[PDB]
This record gives sequence, C-alpha cells and structure tokens, in this order.
Amino acid sequence: HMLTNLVAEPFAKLEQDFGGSIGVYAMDTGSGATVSYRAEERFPLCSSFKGFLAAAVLARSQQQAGLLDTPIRYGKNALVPWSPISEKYLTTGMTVAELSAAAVQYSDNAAANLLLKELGGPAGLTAFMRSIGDTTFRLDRWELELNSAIPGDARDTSSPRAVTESLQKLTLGSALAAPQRQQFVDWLKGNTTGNHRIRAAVPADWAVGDKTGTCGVYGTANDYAVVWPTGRAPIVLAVYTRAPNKDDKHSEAVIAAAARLALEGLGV
Ligand SMILES: C[C@@H](O)[C@@H](C(=O)O)[C@@H]1NC(C(=O)O)=C([C@H]2CCCO2)S1
Repeated sequence: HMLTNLVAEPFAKLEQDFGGSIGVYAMDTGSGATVSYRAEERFPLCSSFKGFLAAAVLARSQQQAGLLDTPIRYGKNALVPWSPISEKYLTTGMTVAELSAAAVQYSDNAAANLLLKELGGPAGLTAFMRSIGDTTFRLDRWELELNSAIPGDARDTSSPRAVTESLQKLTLGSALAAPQRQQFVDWLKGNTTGNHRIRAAVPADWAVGDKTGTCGVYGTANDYAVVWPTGRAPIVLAVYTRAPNKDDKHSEAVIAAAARLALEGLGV
C-alpha cells in the first residue's frame, strides 16, 4: 500500500479539480508493484468494452478456424451513429477481423454490434470475461444504449482493477493463444482514438496499445493500455472517470494527468 499512499493526495487534488471521480489502477509487471485510487469502484465501460469484445472474438477463433476471415454482410439498418469504417463497406461487407479492428481502432459502433451478435450478445461477452477470471465486468446493453452512464447504475460497468487485470491476462498472460495474443496487441497498438489520453502521458519511444471509451454524458470517459518502456517490462494501467451531472464534460487532459501520476507512483 506504500506506492498507493505516495500519490493519494495528488490523485485527490486531480479529481477535485476535475469535479468528479477518477479511478486508476496501474501494475508494473516486472516488479509487481501496483498503484490504486478508487480502483475497485465501478465506472461505466462506454466504448472501452470493444477491446474486450475483440479479444473474445479472437478466443472464439481458436476453436472456429476461419472465423476471422468470414465475410459479414449487413444492411443500412445495421448502421449505428459513429460507424466510420463499416459505413464505407455497406455495399460490400467486411470480414470478422476487419470488424474487430474497426471496433478497436475507430470505436466503430455498427461493427461492435455485429460482433456482439456473433458472440451471443452482452451476456456472451460477459461470459467470456468470466472465463478468464474476471468477476467484476458486466455488459448488459448494446450500442448506443450502453453509454447512459447513469449515476449508481451498475449496468455496463467494471472497475479499473478488473480492467487492468483482464487486460494483462489477454495481452501478456495466457488467456489467449500466442498468435491471437499478438493480434490483440497489434490491434490495440493501431488504435487511432487515444492520442490525447494515456499515449500523451508516456515517452515518445515507448510502445503503446490502448482502447478508449467516451460515453458523452456525466463526464464519463476512460482509457486502458499496455505500455512498453524501451528494454524493460511492460506496465498495464486503466484510467476511468465519471462526474455527478449529465451535462458535465469529460476531460482527456485529466486522463493523461492521472496516467502520469500512476507512472510516477510506480517509479517511472
Ligand atoms: C458513441 C460515440 O460517441 C463513442 C463510441 O462509439 O463509443 C465514440 N468512441 C469514443 C472513444 O473514446 O473510443 C469517441 C472518440 C472516437 C473517435 C473520436 O472520439 S466517440
């Protein structure tokens, strides 16, 4: 608990200035050191579930060979607001792997709902998370309803600690087979939506894979990431925020600042 106490006061000041709640968990995978602040509280997942969704698809592909290259055709009624990739392939279809990359790297909502259907819905994704030992994660709704971020509502939430623990298992641990694990890392490394969050907190030479979430209400936004300091063991971390009023705005700068404090607490 020593490293957590080191940054406890700076985290409290950061969330006071933000006007809401910040939850952070960070793990140095070399030393095992951790930093926690509200790490066991529930926060809305928002779009960040899409990373775990892609991992669940990769897990299924270990059993169903050829799943990733399966073509998926869809109609205009499958389009959801903010579907920047899948709308460009409406007239052609996309493969499961392309939908997964679009969900991870562009937060594509039509792709996410199509993949949720392939997994058996929100309960199917929740079941995958249970299968890797995550008892906290719950997905309950589809896009876009899952973004309501209602104060006190446990639907479509997890905790920063559970997010970090699951991310570690999937990117660095044994929850996925080696080829699928590297594909998951590669998709996260290619994310385009996180340049102002955890990525803004790390040195330019560090490799980073991340997935963001932005609910659009209640100051609710987040980011989780695996980061590789050059020549050293990776760090896994999650930063989640929420705020009391529906009209409260989220802040990418606060997410980046919290990531910096977590890394400073860990000693890097
Ligand atoms: C409902 C949507 O507003 C939201 C979502 O699909 O979940 C988008 N995703 C996120 C994210 O943080 O992943 C925002 C980013 C993505 C691209 C620029 O804003 S908006």
